Amino acid sequence: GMKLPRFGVEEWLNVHENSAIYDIAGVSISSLTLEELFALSGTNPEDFYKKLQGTKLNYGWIEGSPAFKKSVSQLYTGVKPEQILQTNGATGANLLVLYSLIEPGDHVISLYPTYQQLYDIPKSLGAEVDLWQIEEENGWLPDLEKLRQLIRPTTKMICINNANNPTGAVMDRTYLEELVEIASEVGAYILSDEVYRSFSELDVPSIIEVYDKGIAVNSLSKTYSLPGIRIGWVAANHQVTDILRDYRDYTMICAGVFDDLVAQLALAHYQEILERNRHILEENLAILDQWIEEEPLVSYIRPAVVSTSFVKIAVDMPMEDFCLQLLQEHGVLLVPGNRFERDGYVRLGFACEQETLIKGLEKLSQFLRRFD
Amino acid sequence: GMKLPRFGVEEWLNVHENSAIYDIAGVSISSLTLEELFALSGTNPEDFYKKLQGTKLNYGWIEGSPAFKKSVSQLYTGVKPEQILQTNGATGANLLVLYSLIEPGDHVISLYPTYQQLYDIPKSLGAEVDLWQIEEENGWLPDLEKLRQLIRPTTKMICINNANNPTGAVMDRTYLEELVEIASEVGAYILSDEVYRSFSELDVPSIIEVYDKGIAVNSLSKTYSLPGIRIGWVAANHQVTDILRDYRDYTMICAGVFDDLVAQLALAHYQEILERNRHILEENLAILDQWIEEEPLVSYIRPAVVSTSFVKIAVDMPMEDFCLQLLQEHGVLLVPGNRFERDGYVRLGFACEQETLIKGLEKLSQFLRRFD
Repeated sequence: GMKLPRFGVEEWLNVHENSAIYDIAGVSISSLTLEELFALSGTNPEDFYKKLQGTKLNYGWIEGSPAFKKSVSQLYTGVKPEQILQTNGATGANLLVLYSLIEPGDHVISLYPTYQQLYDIPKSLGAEVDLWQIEEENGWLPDLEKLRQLIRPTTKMICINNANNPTGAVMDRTYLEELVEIASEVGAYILSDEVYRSFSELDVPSIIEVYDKGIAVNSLSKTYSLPGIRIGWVAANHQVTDILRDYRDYTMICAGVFDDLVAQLALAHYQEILERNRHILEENLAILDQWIEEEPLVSYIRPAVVSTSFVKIAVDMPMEDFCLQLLQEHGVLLVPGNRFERDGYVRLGFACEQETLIKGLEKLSQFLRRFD
Repeated sequence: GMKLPRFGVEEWLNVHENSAIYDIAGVSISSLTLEELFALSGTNPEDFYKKLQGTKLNYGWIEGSPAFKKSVSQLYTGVKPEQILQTNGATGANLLVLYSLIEPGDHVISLYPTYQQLYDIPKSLGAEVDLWQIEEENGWLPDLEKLRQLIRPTTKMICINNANNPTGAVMDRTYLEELVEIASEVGAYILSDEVYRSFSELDVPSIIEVYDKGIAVNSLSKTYSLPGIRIGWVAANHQVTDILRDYRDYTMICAGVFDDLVAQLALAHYQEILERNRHILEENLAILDQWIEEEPLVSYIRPAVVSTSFVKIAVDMPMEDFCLQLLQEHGVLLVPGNRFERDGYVRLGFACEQETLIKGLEKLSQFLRRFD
């Protein structure tokens, strides 16, 4: 539509996901079953079902359970449970933040390309949105000097995605502190969608650990392998949290009763999930790295050990056509770079089943021999 | 905020719900537990858990399961499964419709007062919104002659809530057909939030059964006693459905895996849920009716056997103050009428536990003896 464009990755997936033989387009980490979650957590399934079975499926915990709020707060330094609001995924959290806070005429600066919510939602609300461009020559980070040129006395909000979708690149503490010093000149909020926790050795604090006006969005979908419960949160200062609480009936009311119950269990054993997911990330990333070095037509900036990557394909044809042809001919699904307004690249999600990765890559290399 | 006001009922409930001794403010029907749903459906709990336990909690059925789409389609005449999109509640469905379709400058007419999404979302998107005023003198229905005065050659959408929140009043087929004839003059969509299925004997078709450009929003929350799974849908023509599919990543991505599984089960036994809920509605409404006739300071237009009512209190004080005092002094929670811009009334949800209704009413009558 006019002030709200179709969601580009979504439209691509809607059309092509059912045609995929080897799906390396998703950017999550191999999802958990309840069975696997019980096993890694040491939970007795029968006790869980007994509790569930007798719970009224009313609106439940409007803002998330006390255990949810406490466990989430504990993932951060210096954040109280009262600063946590449960949402339907990081999706619902980004929407709740932007819809609640952004007014017509507000100036907003968004990392770009990045997750499409972060720039198109504010545009749709009448914001004036400037794009803060990532630079492949600088590790896919945008230029803080350019940010100083874009910011205005009245800038309301800067949106970032850390680590970023599609690149997997991360701003570390030193970078974030400089970003914060710039935002602090004008009292701008910084909304940081943090679904991609780096498993690298970099020091990567949450925005809210470096800035009082940092608004952290996160979820159990990408780092914790539970997209199917649709549980995320916003972490913000008391003032922001108090504003947001009065707008959740426009978008969600609340998240689900069972969904929150599973979230409580997952968060109570988050370190076990991280350990599972570290192995998948490191082993699959090593496979991707080896392949990238072996294949002369592809190269990339290695992601900060998160489940998204953005691979540069040295072939002179639009990537949408390249990916359509690869799909038709070999059944391999990628997301082409033009869907992020950076053609010449494809988004490759590698933290899927290792077998599917290997075959996908093998078949991609087969396709690439057609262009030498 | 400026183009998006706080959600009025929400703010009231956020502040006061924890102070309630006798909560007669919710407008749902006594929620089900999974145990009760298994019992009324004749399901073996162990089979359900076995299926659930081994299901990957990935993104699952993006648009809802095939069983969900088919069972929902079957609630209507002349609607195919492909016309159904699952959402996170009716909340998510209303938002998805408005956010997808409404453009800045669009003219939209909304029933008023009604569910706040239906008029404030379009305003927030830059629509010009006219209010089509319900008339207590005419059974809380708005005047079709006035609609003919408000409509314009380019009117994009008319929003209704059938039955309406807070009044419980319903437009029957004869009324709807006349509404449709007016909308058809200009090709306006009619969005109808239909969470409140009347249990009356009136002929009340869905908007989509009387109009090709009718967009039906519904859910399992109000009629089917399952708010805690957060499952709703939109039913629309093929063209509208195709538009909406490309905007769900702004708001939800999808609803939950377990949530859809429970929805499949509930819809497969919807008639059993209706039978349960008919008894609760009729028995509690008879209690409310008797009380209204016995209490000389209260009167109302009896709702069309749905779980919301709007009671006129013949006391000369703002209802927000009246309800605050009733809450402080007797612990009875209502929603005051000023939260719907009709002071002099309170919204009373009567399809709660019958015991809580009776005590709430008893205590309300105690409070009312202070004003004779």
